[PDB]
Amino acid sequence: RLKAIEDRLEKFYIPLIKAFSSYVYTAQTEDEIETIITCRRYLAGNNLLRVLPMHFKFKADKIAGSANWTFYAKEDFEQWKEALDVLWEEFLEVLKEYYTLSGTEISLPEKPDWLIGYK
Ligand SMILES: [Ca+2]
Repeated sequence: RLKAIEDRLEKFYIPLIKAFSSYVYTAQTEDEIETIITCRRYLAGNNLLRVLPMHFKFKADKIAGSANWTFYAKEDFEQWKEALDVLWEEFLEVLKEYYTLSGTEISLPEKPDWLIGYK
């Protein structure tokens, strides 16, 4: 099943990676992240589920036109930094698995800067 693995990439890994690394942001983004980390946990690997926070909306905001997520508590910033790094490692493995299965050539993307801060 190429489809099963494509759904993990398209419905979980890619949107969550983009939410924390691409400049795209809407009035729906915090709720979309909440949805990914609750409703779409069934698409995550067990390693990531160990560290992925359950809650996000009330822990951070984008302020002043910045692309950065501003965390209010250092501890939440640290939890998210750790989880994003795990998310990225899982993502690259799921990409490798997709290409192993599809038989096509690997173009592994470079890791982005996480758009997160607290200080
Ligand atoms: Ca918020």
